[PDB]
Amino acid sequence: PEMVRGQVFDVGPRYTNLSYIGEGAHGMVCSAYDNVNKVRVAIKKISPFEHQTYCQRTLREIKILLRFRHENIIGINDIIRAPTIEQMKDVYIVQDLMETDLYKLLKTQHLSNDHICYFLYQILRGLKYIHSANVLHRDLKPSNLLLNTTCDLKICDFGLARVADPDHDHTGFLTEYVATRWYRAPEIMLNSKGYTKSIDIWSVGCILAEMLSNRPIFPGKHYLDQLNHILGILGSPSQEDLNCIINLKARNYLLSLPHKNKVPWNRLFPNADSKALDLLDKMLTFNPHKRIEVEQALAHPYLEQYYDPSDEPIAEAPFKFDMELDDLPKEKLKELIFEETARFQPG
Repeated sequence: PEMVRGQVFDVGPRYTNLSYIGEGAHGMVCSAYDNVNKVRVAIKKISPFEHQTYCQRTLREIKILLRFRHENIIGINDIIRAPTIEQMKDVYIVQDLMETDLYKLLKTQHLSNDHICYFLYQILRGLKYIHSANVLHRDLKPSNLLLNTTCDLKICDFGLARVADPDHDHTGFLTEYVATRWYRAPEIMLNSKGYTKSIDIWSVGCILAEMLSNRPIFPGKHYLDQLNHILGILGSPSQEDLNCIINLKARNYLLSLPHKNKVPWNRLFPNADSKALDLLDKMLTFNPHKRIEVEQALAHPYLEQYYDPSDEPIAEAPFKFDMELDDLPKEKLKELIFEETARFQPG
């Protein structure tokens, strides 16, 4: 086995000339040369069986990544582990190398309107495929959007994904939520568990705002600050929107806030393409039932130079089941992960 600034990283014969890329807490990531395909690749090391939540989201992610096949979603080229479940300590995930991501790019680069259009298009083309599989990403954000040097875009990090379940969405006021605060739809904080497709659309809207200005549009510092950031720009909800909120705690909280006026988008983004602000508006709609869908966003005039429904594929095999992974002993998790990764074992 071989070293990379510390821990073991033995990725076996096939992958050589390692180079650290950063322990980004979803393992330790290194680049390497794939001697069968003769391209440099990316390798992510997982050690999940020492805590169960790490295991369930490793399992969910692998099953999703393996069933999905789409230009705008990162795939898995290979999975390296021990040949027996007794010996399986670490799991290595091999993917196409991607030189950067939109988070790193946004810190340093002004995006032209053409780049914003093209990035937005590829996010939605990939998200169309995801939703057609009845899957919600739930953690869309710039660092989860990888780019190569020709600005090809691929969605990654399905660790928080679930099968959609719009019928069992409702919950109380201020119920805890895992996904990154800045991209949470307003209804997460009010009445939603995030089991609805419109959760991802809000997130993409936030990414679009961030592409126009290089700064997060709603940088909430704590759970409830996130809601007050949204309301400060969108303004106080309408009575019609408030009447859709039946939980009294959520509704009376909104009712208690002083009246705020909308901030016009062309004030926030006086440089922006007006067609882009129109689609931003429909994406950042307070009411989840009025928020635009992924397919209508693709048909929006801002994307018409790219729109092509015959070149925007949908999944063959939808997940018709949420994976019943929460009530599983750690031994079942480990074995299901072993079994899911057998496809890459020699033999």
